[PDB]
Amino acid sequence: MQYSIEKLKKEENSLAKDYYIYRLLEKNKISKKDAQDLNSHIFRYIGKIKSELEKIIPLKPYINPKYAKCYTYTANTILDANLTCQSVRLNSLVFIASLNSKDRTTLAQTFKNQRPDLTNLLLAFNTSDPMSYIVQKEDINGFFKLYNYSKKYDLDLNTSLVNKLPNHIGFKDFAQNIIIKKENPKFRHSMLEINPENVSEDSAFYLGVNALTYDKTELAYDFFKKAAQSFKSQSNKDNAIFWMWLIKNNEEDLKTLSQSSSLNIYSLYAKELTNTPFPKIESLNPSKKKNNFNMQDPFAWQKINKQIRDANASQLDVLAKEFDTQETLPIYAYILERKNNFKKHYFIMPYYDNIKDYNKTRQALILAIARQESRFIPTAISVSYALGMMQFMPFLANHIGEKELKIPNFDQDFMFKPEIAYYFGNYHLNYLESRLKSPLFVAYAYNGGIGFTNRMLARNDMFKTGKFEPFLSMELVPYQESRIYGKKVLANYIVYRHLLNDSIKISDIFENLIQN
Repeated sequence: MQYSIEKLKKEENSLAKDYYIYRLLEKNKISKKDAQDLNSHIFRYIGKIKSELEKIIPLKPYINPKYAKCYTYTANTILDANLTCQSVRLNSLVFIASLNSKDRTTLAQTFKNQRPDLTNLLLAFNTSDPMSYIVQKEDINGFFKLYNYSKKYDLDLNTSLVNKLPNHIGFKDFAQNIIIKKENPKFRHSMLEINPENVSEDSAFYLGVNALTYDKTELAYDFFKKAAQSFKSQSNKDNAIFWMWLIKNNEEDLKTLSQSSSLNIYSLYAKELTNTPFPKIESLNPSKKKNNFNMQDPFAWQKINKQIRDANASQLDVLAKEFDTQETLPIYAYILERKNNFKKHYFIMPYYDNIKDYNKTRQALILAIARQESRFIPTAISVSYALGMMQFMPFLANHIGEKELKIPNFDQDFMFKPEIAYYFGNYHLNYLESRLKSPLFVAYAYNGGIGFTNRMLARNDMFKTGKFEPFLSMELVPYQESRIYGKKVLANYIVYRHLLNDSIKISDIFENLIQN
């Protein structure tokens, strides 16, 4: 089922509409005339749809009309520009780097009183190490502009300076990136002297991980304790309390972790170590078979999803009743997760007939991936236009569909069919498992590609033997999305194996992650 550009313009803006516009663009079906008023019909003007539309209508914009004259100057003529223009152009460190040193000295004096931040950057670029100059002034704003300009700068930072960095909004991403990428070792070592009083939440957590890489277990405990006290989400608290336990072995930490309302790998592990029963998994079994909603219509999902997200307690009860059917089970569960304020545990098994002939271990992995990828919504579409319950990108879907399986009249929109999604998911999971074995490693590869997973596993500091392994390595996966994805899919997999009466102990999974 195609949609022409006319039909699409009559639909509301969404990721579904973006997807169908992108399909027209890749097939060269959008003329220069169709493309004129098209920016206002795109929900997320980023990535592939933007670069494709810009081959048709290339946009020169956007400079602010107030500062238009300021962008006519260059490095050779900046001293002819008025003071407002000079200051605007000095926002760019590349521009500052391009200036000659006589003109940097001149501008530095011009700006000493009213903007000493500019003065420090100007004079810093007259040296062979701008980072060293900015560090000596303890100019915190300048430090972050330099780091964003270039990641190669690396230098030891003293106690006074590192303790000022956390007050800047850049700090969290700065600390995480250098820690998980294992870059800027002098910055990393310096961050051992940040007082836990001065950090919180994610920044405290990563400063704890950093302390562990230098075997500073006492500093690590203090950071993780601060993370546990300050974290918003119960899931992140648990992650931090686990580390508190692993380092200092206090049984009250483990007990607290075993009694957590969040179902995650850390609370599940704590329950297993204390002989606490497996948590209660809700049971959704609607008597009503079907209703008038079309689960194969991606536009209807975008519409109903926005209703659900932007609704009061009263409207969620009406929606709950309407979608309490077998045909709409994934929507029901979606509504109930928001109706109960994320307190209860929903692990549905929809369109089960398509997977009941696989072994129960494979069933659980399929279900665990699907739960995380789409919450079982058949027409789910990601921002990169991954499609259906198992979130296949068009390239992979066409390779499997057209070349490998030779399906007649295959179109990528077949990924919206549960039968096809599960089938292809099984096929692709088969390929990943034969090479990787652990369901955790499969999950990393399913999300980030087998390329990066093999690169990570080929390193001699990842998933090898050690005091805190494999738990330390799970915190050092070099992409945030993949670190998180793996933890969640692993918990899902444990739960689904339990519901299917093929339980496995999570301690066995953790033992199999250590490469021998």
